[PDB]
Amino acid sequence: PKSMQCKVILLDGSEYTCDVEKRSRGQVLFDKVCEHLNLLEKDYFGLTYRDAENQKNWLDPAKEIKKQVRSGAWHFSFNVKFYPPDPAQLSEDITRYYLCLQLRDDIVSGRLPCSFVTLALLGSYTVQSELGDYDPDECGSDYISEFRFAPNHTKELEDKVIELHKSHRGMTPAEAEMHFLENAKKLSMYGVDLHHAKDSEGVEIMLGVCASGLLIYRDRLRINRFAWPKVLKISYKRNNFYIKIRPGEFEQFESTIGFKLPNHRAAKRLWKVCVEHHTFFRLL
Ligand SMILES: CC(=O)N[C@H]1CNc2ccccc2C1
Repeated sequence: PKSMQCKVILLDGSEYTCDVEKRSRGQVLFDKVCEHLNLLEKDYFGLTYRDAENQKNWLDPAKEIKKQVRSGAWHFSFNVKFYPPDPAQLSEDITRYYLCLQLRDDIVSGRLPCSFVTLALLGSYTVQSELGDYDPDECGSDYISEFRFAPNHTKELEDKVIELHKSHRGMTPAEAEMHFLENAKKLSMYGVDLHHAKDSEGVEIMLGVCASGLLIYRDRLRINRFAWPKVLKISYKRNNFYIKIRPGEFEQFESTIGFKLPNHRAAKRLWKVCVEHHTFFRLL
């Protein structure tokens, strides 16, 4: 029985290596990673892999690994797939912990934009969770944390992290992680998967996929939002992605909004992430 070596980048930046039978479905490798992580609330998470153009793709747990990675290396990342709108509802602290690690990467990467004060407040909870109570002995007036807090670090941000860290004395890691999530969950780009697209007139937009629905970012004055209930049907054809928007009460016909994606694969990817969010958040 021939087995392939899999390498998984974990959310703490460490590598997990295992073997699966070469005809294995994605669920087989995912179950192994989740057992390694002691993760029970697995529904929020998945494995990603990068293709030739270094684009992210979700490993479909129902399909053969080999038919997805195809010509590529069996190299994956462990990631949050469905960001819970209310992380307090999750049953386990260890679930909230992995969600925190994902969000820390969302912030440092700049996928999740954040004000100065929110960067410092999130960083202060991470430090409280990881080092415990503030200790002056470690930090002088010139202190810079090993922790990455932001896409661009400044001495002013490092100082503000410490000032807020002083206020969290006696906070346990679980408690600091819950405060982290209560702040992060309110950010306008929390849990938003962004896709480059063009509208029916060729104007560059972004489409955002999240728990609540689909967002169309046209300009800073113009953001269209379609709550999942308002979306009757999703489709792709060639490089195009279409959504069928319910008629208002007393209207005869649904409206259709079409978008141009860069290529056929980018249209299919957007379609599948929309279908998965629609199913998940319809049941949650
Ligand atoms: C205050 C607000 O606009 N809340 C939700 C409502 N609806 C909605 C629909 C699609 C994507 C995101 C959202 C955010």
